[PDB]
Amino acid sequence: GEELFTGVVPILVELDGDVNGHKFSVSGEGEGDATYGKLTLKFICTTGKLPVPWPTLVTTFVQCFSRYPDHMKRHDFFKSAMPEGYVQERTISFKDDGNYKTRAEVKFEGDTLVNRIELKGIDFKEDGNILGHKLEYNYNSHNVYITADKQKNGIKANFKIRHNIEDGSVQLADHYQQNTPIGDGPVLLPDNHYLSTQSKLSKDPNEKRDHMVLLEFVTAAGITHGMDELYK
Repeated sequence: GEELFTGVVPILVELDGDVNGHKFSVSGEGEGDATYGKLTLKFICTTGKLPVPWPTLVTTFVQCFSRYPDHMKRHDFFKSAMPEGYVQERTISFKDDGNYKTRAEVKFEGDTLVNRIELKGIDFKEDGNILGHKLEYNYNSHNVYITADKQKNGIKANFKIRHNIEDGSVQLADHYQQNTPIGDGPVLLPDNHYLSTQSKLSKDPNEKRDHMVLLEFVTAAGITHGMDELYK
């Protein structure tokens, strides 16, 4: 399970979306190195111009690449579900605007880790920050808290992403997330903890299609009192 992530793993991301009548598709490719919690991914809109801002799709576009420190090995649900994979479902509610409903399956196809996503967008304002592309092209860091879900054999998370807006304000995107294994093999159900994420957005100067370059680092954290005792 975890042994599938000891080296660099090629990643493929595929999303099909429909946001207020606008149908679109995105393909992403890169690689993950879970030993450093490092993701390098480049996304291309294969249907033309993206109808929503790129930053709003960052969370939707593979937490199995998070760095789980050795003392937290027993809490890494995402890798324990591999190679069969897990389903990741989200609702993302944008304050004073519409919402996304996403469903993804993340699993290995051979050596490639594949994230296949369906996105539906509803009730957006045609003049709002999303459909109006009024978000800044950047991304803040966040701590995502993970909890187990015994009765559904998986985990859940909820967190509020802060998106910077052109006019100086901040647009909150409230995420509710649920992950469940695809396989029937047992998986690690974690103790409460969090994932510390940082993301940098950039552009490829040679890319003519609408696109996003993403560099991301994720580390699991929060289980500390045991280690701290060693240094008293």
